[PDB]
Amino acid sequence: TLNGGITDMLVELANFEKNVSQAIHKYNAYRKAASVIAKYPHKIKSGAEAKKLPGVGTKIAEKIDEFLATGKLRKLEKIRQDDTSSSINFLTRVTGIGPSAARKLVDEGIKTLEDLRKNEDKLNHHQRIGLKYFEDFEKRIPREEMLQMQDIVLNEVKKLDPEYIATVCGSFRRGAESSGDMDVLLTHPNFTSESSKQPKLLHRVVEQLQKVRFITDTLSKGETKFMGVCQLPSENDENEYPHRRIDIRLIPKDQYYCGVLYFTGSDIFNKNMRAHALEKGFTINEYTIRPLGVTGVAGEPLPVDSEQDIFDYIQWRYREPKDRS
DNA sequence: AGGCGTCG
DNA sequence: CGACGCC
Ligand SMILES: Cc1cn([C@H]2C[C@H](O)[C@@H](COP(=O)(O)OP(=O)(O)CP(=O)(O)O)O2)c(=O)[nH]c1=O
Ligand SMILES: [Cr+3]
Repeated sequence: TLNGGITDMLVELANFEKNVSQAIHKYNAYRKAASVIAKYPHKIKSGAEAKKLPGVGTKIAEKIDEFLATGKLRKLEKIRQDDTSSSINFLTRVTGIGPSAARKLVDEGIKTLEDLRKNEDKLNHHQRIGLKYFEDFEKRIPREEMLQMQDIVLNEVKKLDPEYIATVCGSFRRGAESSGDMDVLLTHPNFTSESSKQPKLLHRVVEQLQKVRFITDTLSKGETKFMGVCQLPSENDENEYPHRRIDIRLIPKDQYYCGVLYFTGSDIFNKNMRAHALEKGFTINEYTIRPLGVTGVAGEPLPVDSEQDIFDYIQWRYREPKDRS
């Protein structure tokens, strides 16, 4: 990295403006600038040089100026010392606990994991499971464990019904050496635009994975989406593998491509691509890609027979899953 | 960007 | 329903 310290600084300032202050704009800004700066070809030597960059104005230039001057930033240093801040920020690491919740738990004297482990009566189910697996939900999933996971999901999926098409998208499809959470797309001939929404098509799969005791817990659970916890079998006389996070989405059969596009790419990549959609008078959704009208309102979706087709609609160059970050 | 599912 | 927290 060339300006690592300034990007690192601005991002730390970003989390703080979200998790602690909940000033979305002051978080988006430190975010926008951090990227505009990671791109910048030369080493930044001053605040004004950097202010010429779009996405960085006077309050960010000032902090850059102080960071170059002194090898640090006071505001960052104080923030790191403030107990209520490091507390609030840390509770966010628990899945289920976001900005507001972390704040109340801190406001009420709950700050640590153990404190939380002594006050489960305040957490909801999701926050509780998160608290239950705070250490395991941290560890990254190697590329091989994801394969073994995919093996169990894929196998059992057909065992129930052969007409099921499962695709472990997310970071895995992109070719990552490790993964945060196993994202699996699912589709079936009974689910279509013309259908009337089948809640059993996903439930059937979950109960089957639960029966085999792969999916242990259940965070979210609905018709299309399922957020939960899964786990690989403990081969006799070996330490059981960590409990991972697993999302399962049920995309209509005739809208599959919108599904894999969305579920694969990248959060940021989707942000950029979907933004470019409106740029071309289109609206990319994970079910359909319908063009924005001659004034705003989007009409009927444009048929798609490949991710490729989607990239073509927005006059954009196709990005093979691996270059979506 | 854009949406699903939960809590009260 | 709106806010949340998440993907
Ligand atoms: C986090 C996030 C994700 N996605 C999309 C792109 C993601 O690949 C997919 C689900 O995200 P997730 O499985 O949490 O991340 P991953 O990209 O699969 C990276 P990791 O392996 O850390 O989960 O939906 C979004 O559209 N918006 C978001 O805010
Ligand atoms: Cr993932």
